[PDB]
Amino acid sequence: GSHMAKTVILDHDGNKDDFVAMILLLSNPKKVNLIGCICTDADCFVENGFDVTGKIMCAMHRLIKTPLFPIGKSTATAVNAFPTEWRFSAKNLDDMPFLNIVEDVALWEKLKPENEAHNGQQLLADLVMKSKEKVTVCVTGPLSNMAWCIEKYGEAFTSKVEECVIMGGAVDVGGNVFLPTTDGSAEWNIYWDPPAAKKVLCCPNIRCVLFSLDATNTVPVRSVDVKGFGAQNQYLLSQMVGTMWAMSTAYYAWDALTAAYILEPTIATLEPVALDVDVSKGKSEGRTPRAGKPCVHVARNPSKQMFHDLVFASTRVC
Amino acid sequence: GSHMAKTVILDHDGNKDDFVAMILLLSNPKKVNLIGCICTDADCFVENGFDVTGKIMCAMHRLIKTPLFPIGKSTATAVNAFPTEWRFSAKNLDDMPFLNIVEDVALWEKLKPENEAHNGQQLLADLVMKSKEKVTVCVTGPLSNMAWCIEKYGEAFTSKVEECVIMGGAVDVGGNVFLPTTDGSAEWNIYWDPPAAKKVLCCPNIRCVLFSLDATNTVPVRSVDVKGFGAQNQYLLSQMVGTMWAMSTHEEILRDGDAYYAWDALTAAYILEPTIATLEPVALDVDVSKGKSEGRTPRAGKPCVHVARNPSKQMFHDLVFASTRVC
Ligand SMILES: OC[C@@H]1[C@@H](O)[C@@H](O)CN1Cc1csc2c(O)ncnc12
Ligand SMILES: OC[C@@H]1[C@@H](O)[C@@H](O)CN1Cc1csc2c(O)ncnc12
Ligand SMILES: [Ca+2]
Ligand SMILES: [Ca+2]
Ligand code: NI
Ligand code: NI
Ligand code: NI
Ligand code: NI
Ligand code: NI
Ligand code: NI
Ligand code: NI
Ligand code: NI
Ligand code: NI
Ligand code: NI
Ligand code: NI
Repeated sequence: GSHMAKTVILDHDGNKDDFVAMILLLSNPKKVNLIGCICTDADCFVENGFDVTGKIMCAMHRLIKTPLFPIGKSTATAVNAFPTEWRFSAKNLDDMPFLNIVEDVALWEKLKPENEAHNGQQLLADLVMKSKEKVTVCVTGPLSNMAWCIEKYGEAFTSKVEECVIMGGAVDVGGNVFLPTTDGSAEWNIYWDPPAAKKVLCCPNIRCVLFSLDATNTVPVRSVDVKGFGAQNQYLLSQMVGTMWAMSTAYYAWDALTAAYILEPTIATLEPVALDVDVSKGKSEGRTPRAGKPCVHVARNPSKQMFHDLVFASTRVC
Repeated sequence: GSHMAKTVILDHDGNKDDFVAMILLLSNPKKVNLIGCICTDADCFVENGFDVTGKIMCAMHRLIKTPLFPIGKSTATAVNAFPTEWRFSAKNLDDMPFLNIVEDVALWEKLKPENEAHNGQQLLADLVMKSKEKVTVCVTGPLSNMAWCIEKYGEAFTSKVEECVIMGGAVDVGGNVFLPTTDGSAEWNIYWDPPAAKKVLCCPNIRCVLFSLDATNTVPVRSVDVKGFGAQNQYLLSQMVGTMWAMSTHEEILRDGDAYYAWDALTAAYILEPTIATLEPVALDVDVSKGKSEGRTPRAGKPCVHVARNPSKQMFHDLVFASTRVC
């Protein structure tokens, strides 16, 4: 009732917050058994996302003996691509000193070829279907990999999912996709691939917990807080997350909060809502307005203090 | 004949490379006695640049007992302001973990108020004029502070300057100021204040060594190199420079060959190793017009500056990595 770690897969798109989320999960083996990561060419260049995912894995394995796990690059392609400016952040992280410690680089170069052979969508399907226990899939990128799995395998996949904890959408607040051709109502992870979002969010065979902008707007990354990691600079994870956050000091802790829920389910209350995902090519493309028969459990009023305490504790692990 | 240290002041504008330059100088006390820093509100927000300068000073002082020194915010104002996107980098650095170690933050808070009372221009004039030995001023921001000192004090100031080693200009290559109102021939530190550059660069009373884009184009900040700092991650100065560089390695790809270069770091490296580049005497005709060529430093004649040529990539590399193993 404690002593059994949730079995988890992180399905992410390699920006700074995706990696803070990965650190939260992987640094808490008591609560989380991370059996796999998928990386999608969305808010990153996938090769950089792949390398950074690899090196973080290796670093934690060295320091706290968390298991190694398979990592796969998804071949999903954008309906609507992220701005290039944003996508470079995983390149920067790849070059960071904390991600080039010689032992980690040596292990990753050894492990990289086997992982290079994986297809990400197929890996997500295989990890979930072979798992002994039901799996919690943490989706911090677009929903394309989940959608592919559901379409290809149906019940054989969805029956093995405990729940899907998703960062995406904006229900009662504005979105964050501000383009000449959009109205500002949509959120980027949905907008990257709306039909995939529509297939997963309102899939009747799966429990979705949704961290939409409604909740994530509540946890901006701010200097006053980020400065706190200096007191912890001896810990590699504090160097990692302090730097990720300092490069960002808004930028919100979007994906990190989503992973925090898996660690502490009381962090937010949940509201069942039926959503009508806009898959049109109009200016409201990607919107997730209230539709009815509930699609998702929307996170509400996340605890800033609980979040804060969890991030700072986790970054003292090593 | 080789065993002495040069007295140096760093006059900078607080972007990432300005701080690598500062680390190079301050980490080499055998070669350099850093007696002061000036920070200008150019390629940074000055309050951030001030704080980062402070915390780097304190960190070195803790680790290797380099002296503390006065720091002053210049009140110089732009003729042409820097893009805001670029000026945030010192805010990011101010929030980094390697610049919030509790002992360093405590010392800086104690030292800040005395330093806050300085005027940057006046401090530059005072440090140079009181110094026992002639001073090398390393200028890695705009030339506004040097210009002010020359104009206010003349030879009382300039007679005390050993030489002025400057990052700025583009002589035989294109510039880096790309605006709807400019032609691309100008470099940003000149462009920020062209009359100040014209006053200092062709001041007949001072030796200027110029690291213009000609030389700096040769040292782009590249992933394959920056990854090297990981082998040195136990050293705080490797964390610092590795991060500053790793925040910068994407620009070459994003901007189609227009890299983030080690501009100011190479300029400081010259002070540490004068053989890193050869020098060519050139007369320059600084364009102070309001046309699209504003800030250009074309060849004019009676030499203004000694322009750095063909810097040694390997020497630079070896100097950066050794300096970052100091602590
Ligand atoms: O919409 C939030 C999702 C989260 O999964 C983050 O990884 C960023 N991602 C896209 C995104 C929206 S604004 C924004 C930004 O400003 N910079 C980088 N990425 C983003
Ligand atoms: O012209 C080079 C001088 C050097 O002193 C650097 O500090 C940046 N600075 C301005 C500058 C030019 S391009 C560029 C850039 O791309 N990012 C930030 N700063 C700059
Ligand atoms: Ca993401
Ligand atoms: Ca500068
Ligand atoms: Ni138990
Ligand atoms: Ni092992
Ligand atoms: Ni495999
Ligand atoms: Ni459109
Ligand atoms: Ni705290
Ligand atoms: Ni000597
Ligand atoms: Ni002391
Ligand atoms: Ni004073
Ligand atoms: Ni603004
Ligand atoms: Ni190699
Ligand atoms: Ni391009």
